[PDB]
Amino acid sequence: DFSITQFVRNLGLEHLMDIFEREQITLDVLVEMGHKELKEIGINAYGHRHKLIKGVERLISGQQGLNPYLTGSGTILIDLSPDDKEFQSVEEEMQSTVRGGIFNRYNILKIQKVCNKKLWERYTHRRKEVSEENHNHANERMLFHWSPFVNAIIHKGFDERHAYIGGMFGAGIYFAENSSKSNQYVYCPVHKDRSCYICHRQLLFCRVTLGKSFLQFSAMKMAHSPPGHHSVTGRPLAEYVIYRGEQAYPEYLITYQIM
Amino acid sequence: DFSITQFVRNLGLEHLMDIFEREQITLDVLVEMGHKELKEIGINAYGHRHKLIKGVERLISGQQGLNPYLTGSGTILIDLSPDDKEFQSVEEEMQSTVRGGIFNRYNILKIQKVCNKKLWERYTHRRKEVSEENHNHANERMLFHWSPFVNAIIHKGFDERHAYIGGMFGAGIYFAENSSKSNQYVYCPVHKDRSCYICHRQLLFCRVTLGKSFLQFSAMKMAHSPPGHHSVTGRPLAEYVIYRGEQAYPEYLITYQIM
Amino acid sequence: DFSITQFVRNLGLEHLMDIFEREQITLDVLVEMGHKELKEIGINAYGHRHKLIKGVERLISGQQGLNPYLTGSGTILIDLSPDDKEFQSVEEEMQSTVRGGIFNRYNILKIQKVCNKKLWERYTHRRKEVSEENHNHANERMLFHWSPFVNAIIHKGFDERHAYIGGMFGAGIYFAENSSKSNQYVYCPVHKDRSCYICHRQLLFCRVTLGKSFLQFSAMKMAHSPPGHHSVTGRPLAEYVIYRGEQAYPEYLITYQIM
Amino acid sequence: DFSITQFVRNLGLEHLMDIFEREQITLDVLVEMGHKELKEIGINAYGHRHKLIKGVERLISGQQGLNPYLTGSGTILIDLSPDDKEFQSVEEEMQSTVRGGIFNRYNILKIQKVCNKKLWERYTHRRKEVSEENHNHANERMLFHWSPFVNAIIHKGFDERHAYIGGMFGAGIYFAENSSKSNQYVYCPVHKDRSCYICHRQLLFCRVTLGKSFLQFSAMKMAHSPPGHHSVTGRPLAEYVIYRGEQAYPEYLITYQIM
Amino acid sequence: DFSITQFVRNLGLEHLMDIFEREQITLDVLVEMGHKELKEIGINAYGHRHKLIKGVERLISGQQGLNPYLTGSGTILIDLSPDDKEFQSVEEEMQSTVRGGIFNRYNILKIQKVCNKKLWERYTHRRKEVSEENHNHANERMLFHWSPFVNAIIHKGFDERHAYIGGMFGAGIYFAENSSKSNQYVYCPVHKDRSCYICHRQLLFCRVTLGKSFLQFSAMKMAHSPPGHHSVTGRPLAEYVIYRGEQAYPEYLITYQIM
Amino acid sequence: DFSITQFVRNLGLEHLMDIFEREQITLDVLVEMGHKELKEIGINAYGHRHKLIKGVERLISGQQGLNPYLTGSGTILIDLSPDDKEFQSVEEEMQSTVRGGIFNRYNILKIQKVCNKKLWERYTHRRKEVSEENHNHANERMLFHWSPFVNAIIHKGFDERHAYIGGMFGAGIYFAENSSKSNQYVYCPVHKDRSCYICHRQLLFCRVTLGKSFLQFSAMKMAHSPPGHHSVTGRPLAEYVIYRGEQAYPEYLITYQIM
Amino acid sequence: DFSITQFVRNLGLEHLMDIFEREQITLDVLVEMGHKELKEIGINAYGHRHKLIKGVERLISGQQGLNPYLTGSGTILIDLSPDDKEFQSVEEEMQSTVRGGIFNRYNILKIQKVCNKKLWERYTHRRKEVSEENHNHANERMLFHWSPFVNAIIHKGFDERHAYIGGMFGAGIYFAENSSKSNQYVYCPVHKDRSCYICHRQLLFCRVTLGKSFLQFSAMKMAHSPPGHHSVTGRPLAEYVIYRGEQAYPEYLITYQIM
Ligand SMILES: [Zn+2]
Ligand SMILES: [Zn+2]
Ligand SMILES: [Zn+2]
Ligand SMILES: [Zn+2]
Ligand SMILES: [Zn+2]
Ligand SMILES: [Zn+2]
Ligand SMILES: [Zn+2]
Repeated sequence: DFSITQFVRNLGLEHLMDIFEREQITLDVLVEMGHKELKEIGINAYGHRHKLIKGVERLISGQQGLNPYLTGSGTILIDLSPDDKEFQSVEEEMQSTVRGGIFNRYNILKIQKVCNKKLWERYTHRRKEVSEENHNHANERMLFHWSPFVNAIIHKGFDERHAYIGGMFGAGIYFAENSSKSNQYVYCPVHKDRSCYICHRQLLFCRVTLGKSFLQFSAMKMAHSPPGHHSVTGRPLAEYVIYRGEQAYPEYLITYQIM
Repeated sequence: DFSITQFVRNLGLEHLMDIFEREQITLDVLVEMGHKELKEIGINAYGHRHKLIKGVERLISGQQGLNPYLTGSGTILIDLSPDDKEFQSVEEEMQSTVRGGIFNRYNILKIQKVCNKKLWERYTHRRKEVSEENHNHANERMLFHWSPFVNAIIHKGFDERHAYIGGMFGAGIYFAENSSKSNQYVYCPVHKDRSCYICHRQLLFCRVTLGKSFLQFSAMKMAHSPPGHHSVTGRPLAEYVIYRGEQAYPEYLITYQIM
Repeated sequence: DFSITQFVRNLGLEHLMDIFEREQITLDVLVEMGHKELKEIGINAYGHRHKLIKGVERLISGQQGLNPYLTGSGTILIDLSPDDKEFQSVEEEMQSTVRGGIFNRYNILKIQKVCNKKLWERYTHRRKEVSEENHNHANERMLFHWSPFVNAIIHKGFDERHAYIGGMFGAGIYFAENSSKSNQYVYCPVHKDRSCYICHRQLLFCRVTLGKSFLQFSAMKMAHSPPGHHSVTGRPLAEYVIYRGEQAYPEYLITYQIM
Repeated sequence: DFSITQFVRNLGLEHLMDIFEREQITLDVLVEMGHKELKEIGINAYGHRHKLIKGVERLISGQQGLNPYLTGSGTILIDLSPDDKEFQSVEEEMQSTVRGGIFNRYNILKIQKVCNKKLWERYTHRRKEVSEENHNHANERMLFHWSPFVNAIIHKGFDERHAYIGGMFGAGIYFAENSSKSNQYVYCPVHKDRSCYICHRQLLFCRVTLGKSFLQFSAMKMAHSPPGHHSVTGRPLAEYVIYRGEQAYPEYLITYQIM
Repeated sequence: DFSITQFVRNLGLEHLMDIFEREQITLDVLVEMGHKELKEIGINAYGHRHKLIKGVERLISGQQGLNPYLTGSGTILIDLSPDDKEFQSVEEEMQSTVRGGIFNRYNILKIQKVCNKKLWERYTHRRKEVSEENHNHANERMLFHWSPFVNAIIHKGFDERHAYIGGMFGAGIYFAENSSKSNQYVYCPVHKDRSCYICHRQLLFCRVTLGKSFLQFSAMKMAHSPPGHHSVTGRPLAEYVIYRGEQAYPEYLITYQIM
Repeated sequence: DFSITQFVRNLGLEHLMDIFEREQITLDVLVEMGHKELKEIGINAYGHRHKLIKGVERLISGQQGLNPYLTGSGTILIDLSPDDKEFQSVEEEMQSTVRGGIFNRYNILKIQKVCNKKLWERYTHRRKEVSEENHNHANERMLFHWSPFVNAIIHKGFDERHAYIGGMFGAGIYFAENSSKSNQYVYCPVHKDRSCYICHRQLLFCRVTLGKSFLQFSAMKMAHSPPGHHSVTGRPLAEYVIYRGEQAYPEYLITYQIM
Repeated sequence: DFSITQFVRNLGLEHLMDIFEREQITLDVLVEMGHKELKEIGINAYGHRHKLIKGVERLISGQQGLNPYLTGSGTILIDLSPDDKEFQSVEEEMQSTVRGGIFNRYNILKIQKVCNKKLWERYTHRRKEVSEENHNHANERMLFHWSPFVNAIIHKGFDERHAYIGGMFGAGIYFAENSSKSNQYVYCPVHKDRSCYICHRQLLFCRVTLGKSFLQFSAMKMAHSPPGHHSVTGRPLAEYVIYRGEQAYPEYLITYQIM
């Protein structure tokens, strides 16, 4: 990194750059190193470590409005083995909750676990808000979901700006307690069959914060939630609608086939 | 205490007993003091602090099977002001969820928040177990409850040994989503009137972990949950049954009158 | 309070209750007192202060999921004197920005400054999110606003669930750069005159975070912001629309008359 | 004040309002009172003082971006007696520096000392900047000045936006070392006599930071100071020009007549 | 350093010079070292640490007019990865704002982030001034900028002394909302072609405080801002002019080619 | 020290001398230690600390006429780096202000900053006197100076007893606005050439308080300043004369060669 | 102490003896402690502190004729470093004032400063008396002195009962303006040589109050000072005589050798 070269040159310690080069220390690494970490890599003199730590302070906290802290954020898909207890529980939900296609079961090919730090922080913050409003009860449920935007949810999170405008209950994000109600939404690319039996179809088994849900029995077209409520529970097979993207987390990614 | 007198006498430091007497240091206090806390109260010599700390170690860790660490645990009822948002949320649930007596609403007198450390630890541990079993979803809901043992639940927690043996779905602990379904269970002490409009009734608004619930539509006399399931959801107004005492937490205590 | 009585009784220190009574120490106060504050009120024994602090820890942190910390949050309206520089600046904006009624100026009666803590925290958190998305630029402006919910905005903040459904650019919150464009939205209660010259009108001069705005030149019915954008800028006098309530803060409350 | 009424009502201490009313405590006064100041006015319970201090903190520091701290800023003109040493020194400068009218001396009526906190802070900050640039030397001199904006300078300070556009050395602020060079700029209101011997003329004896001055000998039209320099020194009787308003302070206000 | 040798010799502690030599303690380091920092490097005797701390006090605070505290001030250019969200946002602005050359897009080679402590401090101080004047509104926008003095801005900040005297709205610093409006100002060094497709052009994406802007529609030649205003917004593609260098901060440095 | 042994022996606390020996506490150190500083070094008993503090009081204040407080006074020369802004400013003055030898520029070897506490106190006290006399204007300027006594000014300050008795304007201390006028006064030690191009000639860049200066155009032989005036400004290249040593401070020490 | 045990036992507060024992509080310490000091050491009850303070009052003030207040009085010799300014001044006097042995200079070994409180109080009281007599002029000088009683003067002050009865001007105390006249009075112990060049001779450089001195030119045998005069000045090298011991103070103690 050339950032650390300029930093060290500005401090006047450009004779430490051989050490910083051989230890592959970058600025984003040097920010989080104290006296112990700096002495481990061979900065023995106290004066040099004092200078480096003060210079890091007068960059991180001295330019807070600049936010110079530009520090590996991404999604990690942790595949589950078919003999794992979590795999069996998710499969049990996926199958037993069946109630489109002419199927009676599914062929679970793989189940993966979505792990994103930033989306988890967003979800937990909104969960805390909803909890504080709803007498310390988030009313959290695990529901299925399909939308054309699946490869993008597991990377950028749910987005209400990509809403399902043409829906029964308005421009929200639609979750189904039954896996059938969610794979009815799918679509076929290659084989023109609607009920294709060789289709590699993907489903999300998300983690939804409902809070105070508005029990609705007819159809409406809400753009946002009704006042005082955080979600919509519509029975025209119940289906749940949220209007804030940060209020659901993509928990699992299920790949399966009609069978 | 006379315990600290024996302890200090055994260590041979019986000249520190004026310090320990004026600072009201007891054994259950001395156990949790290090070098810093012991120097704050005026044990300046390093040898004395070393002796005290070693003697505490050779009592807490040296007799781990004795469990000599006998250290105040109790319920603290925190009254919620009627202008607080949590009070209004619980009241909204209490009222709007109605669907015995010839009433249409309630006269909420006071809502208190139950705070017990030990019961919370039990509940959270069982919640972790149920979560691990149920693919990391506790399936936690807030449901009402009435029982003859109300002043005992808020002090010792729910007990399945005090089960509703003569119940529709067996010997469990019965929770209702509707407040009316729960105050139908009450009983009048002073008046003979069943619908006493001046009765001080108490209701629990608990926090119940259901896990994988068994959807049951008829009556049965289960002693424990059906295999593979953590609770029973019976719709003969839905009513929920748990067969483990540690799987619910008494959250709020509502005192009210029929109105 | 009776909560502190139970707490102190559980610790076994019920002889400190005269101190806690004459100094009007409650639980919400006792939570934030350390050794120093506890000795200031006359708890001289180290054992007693240790016991109180440990008992507070084993209630605040030991039951963190309970959130037992129930601690005066509300709106404080700070009247600005007409000789103040801020009053003159807001008045200059209000007047010079005019471009309904047959008026040319206003009769500014009073300008107040809305001061809420919780709403400010919400606004600043959303500002941080929008800034991180928009290359560290919130794109913040103050714009005028009128809505039937004015005495409710200054107390509970902007709410998109109270959206202007029948608006030009959809169900958002409409802000106008011109004071006239916003006082055209008003409505007379007592007089039948639309242009009542003796009407006490209220106008909000709010602080709005636009982020990356969508320049739209026609009318559409956005339920939420267009993908990738945080607001809508409409020029059918430009008018700005946000679709998230936490993305504006009610800054000033202006009371005026047509003149 | 009503702001303090709302504040105290929010804290729940509205029974202290009689104390706050008889002692005329406002919010801008309550902000700067600690435990001892609050006990001096009769708030004896520690809990109440703790509540007030925490509430003030959660308003001053908890809304720092709001800047709710709206706290007697103005100019105080302190008249100097003619027998004072400072009056004599300023008079000696005024007279001896003569070198329009056909006069030889002045009739000094009164000399006043301008005292403003805000303008002094501005001037000292710019002085620090100029000193740091110019090897810790501000190069500060006391020079005379006349402008149509004299009753405005002593209240709002010097302003380069009110520049002398039609000047010899550009759009700056022109100061002269000789008093005659500065009273040549005056204008006659009542009498038509340009050399009116009964005119109540006002002159400023300011305090100017010249920094690194650009020695010029011909006329030019600098919009701003030349690069690397903080002022212009022109000798076409030398006259000094500054292009920053915050780089001079109105020190004395001299009223006199031609004589 | 030889300064610390004289300092320690004057205090009479010249036997500590081997410690100060092996730890590379210089005066600028010793100034910021207290009791714990001085005991870390092995100054165990209390008398010596007392002497050193007192001598540093009687040098830093005892000669405040000298400002002897001469203490890594410089610019650090932090290169952004093309896959970072901030890079994509700045590139989106750069491209989408196009409306010289015969181009339709740009070829962004690299984007760097300018980080200077002193320039940030200046910018934030002037931002606070402008905010206090303009009813707590800096009116901050990010605009593009090209000037012959680009390699000097990122190191010394904007300077109105290097103004654009030959400009349409006077001698100010010209910023453009559109990137094309700002690269129309460029100039070709090596090729005679003005529209060279192989030229490395640098553009600044600055952070400009506008405050209260004077909407002007014709041309004029202000040297400084119109009275009561902090900037000029001139629409003859709108262009913005500031007359104070401290009122914009170079946020990004964009290197690109025409494509 | 042996003074502290006598002091502690007189107090009767000679059992604390091992502590005072290991911590190298001397009398000049013990004078400045209170209760907390005495407890930090292990004087735990209140009686002993009380005795020590009272004995120190009855030694410093009880013998004020003796002035027994004999406490690191000396000059600290702080070298300036050639890339520093202050170095460049002093160099710019030194070069640009030239107008003996046949040279045109100087070769600046090194610039040092003179830091003496006592001389600064003397200079600032006389500055305050001169300011009070001259209507709160010290009329401070930085001018060059050469004298045979250069290594003595930086250590003992300017002295009018070492006056230039054979001067044009009398027995004063002659400062020059131009560096050439000041280096004409030098003298050659090694080489016989008076214009030796390899001589390390030293110069002072002082900080003089001129106050109210007497403009003289001819020669005179003043022993002291003319009545009512604090200095003499002579133009027979203007040269400034002060007749009081404490009215200038040696700010920098410039070492250079003719080039 | 045992006095404090009796005192506290008489007050009836013998349960405070552990505090008074661990804090090493003695009677001479307890006399000077008020409410603040008594609370700092852990006497929290107001009754106990009131009793202690009243008992101390009824012992110090209630028995004033007893003078029970028997409270570190002694001489503290402070050695001066040979590089100190005061050392150099005293040495300059010591050497330059020469005008027995055949020497020309001295070899100053060490100079010490005598610091006694009681002797200083005596000397200053007599100085004030003599000042009041002699129109507010003590006529104080610093003169040399040798007497067989030097180690006794520095501890008990000058004494006219040890008068030089065999003197030229009577039974007074003889001081000399020249060090030579004072070291002619010496005597050799180890070597038989009166002019022993390796003899450690001690001389006093006192601080004598002469008041109104009687100029004498012949010898006489005054037992006391002549009427109306406070001292005798004799020029038979002038020598000064005082007849009251409290009218001089032994300031420095000079140890030297003939050289
Ligand atoms: Zn297919
Ligand atoms: Zn009843
Ligand atoms: Zn009306
Ligand atoms: Zn007139
Ligand atoms: Zn090219
Ligand atoms: Zn030479
Ligand atoms: Zn001998």
